Amino acid sequence: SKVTTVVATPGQGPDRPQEVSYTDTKVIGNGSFGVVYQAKLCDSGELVAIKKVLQDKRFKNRELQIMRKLDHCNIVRLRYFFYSSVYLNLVLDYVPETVYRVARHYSRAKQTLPVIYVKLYMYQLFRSLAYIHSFGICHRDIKPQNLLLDPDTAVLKLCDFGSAKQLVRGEPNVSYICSRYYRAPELIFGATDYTSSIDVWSAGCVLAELLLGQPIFPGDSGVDQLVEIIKVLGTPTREQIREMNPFPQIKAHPWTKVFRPRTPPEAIALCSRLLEYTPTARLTPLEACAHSFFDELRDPNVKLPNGRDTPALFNFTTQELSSNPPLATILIPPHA
Ligand SMILES: Nc1nccc(-c2cc3c([nH]2)[C@@H](CCF)CNC3=O)n1
Repeated sequence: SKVTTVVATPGQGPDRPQEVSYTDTKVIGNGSFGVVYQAKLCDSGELVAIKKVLQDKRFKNRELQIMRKLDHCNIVRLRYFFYSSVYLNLVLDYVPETVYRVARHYSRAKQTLPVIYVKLYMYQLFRSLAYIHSFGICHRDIKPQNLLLDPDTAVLKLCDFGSAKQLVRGEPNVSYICSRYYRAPELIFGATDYTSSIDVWSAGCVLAELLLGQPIFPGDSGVDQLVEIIKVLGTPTREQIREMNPFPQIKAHPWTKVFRPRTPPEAIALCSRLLEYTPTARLTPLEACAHSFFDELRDPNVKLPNGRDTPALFNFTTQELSSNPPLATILIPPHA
């Protein structure tokens, strides 16, 4: 079995390369960005994913620089990085599943994911967003494929920071980020002055899709997407439009009627508050963690269906809570 030994730089703390050996390298992904390999570290037998991307000669890699700053239980960990022949290689913790793959399994068994998992996956996503947003970092590509899962522990890790950017007021940013189905209306309308609330919309779309078993705003064009949105939210008022920034006439489909009939009311209430036209009316991620849909996760007796304890849910930091420190009394329950 072929070993690769490289001199790699730890992702966090002090810039101090060490020699790293790995084996059992195989391709696991292959989109636009480049390649993802899986490999096994010789020293520890730990499995890693290596995201290999072509490195611009001019610039510093933005994805890399954002990942070196991030340290959160619901975000994939940058273990090391190195250069090879010129390519940047991101050595990441290996995570075996994704929300996309798990959802599609229930979907084709004509079944929906049990709500305990909807609760767990969505809360952990909202945590990861609370954390990056506190740095003014917007992910800009929230979608089921980017939500990795460990099915055994029910841990969710956000990944793919290839579109992520710090958003600064008064700076314009490209409106062509983010994947179809998950794109906030302001993005569809071509705003360049959007905020981090675009992630919130994208998160509301994942929530709705886990509840429905299929995407809620599908469409091969902007127009078709907008019609699906209008069909649920009703036509946007002129003030709502000006708020998204840059003309069919439908009344709102009552959110209870959108979903199958045994759908928990707090689940629907949470969607209606994420999927708002006006970007400033959307819940923040921290507010979303504190919503009553997630109350069962705050129950001292909650367990995973495999009989394990829930994963880490309450270890908030001052950084993570900073958008609204008083939510801590809701978020960290008596027993935690
Ligand atoms: N299995 C596993 N484990 C850790 C990280 C990854 C991973 C990183 C990235 C991907 N997978 C895919 C996810 C989007 F489709 C592509 N881009 C990434 O950054 N995959």
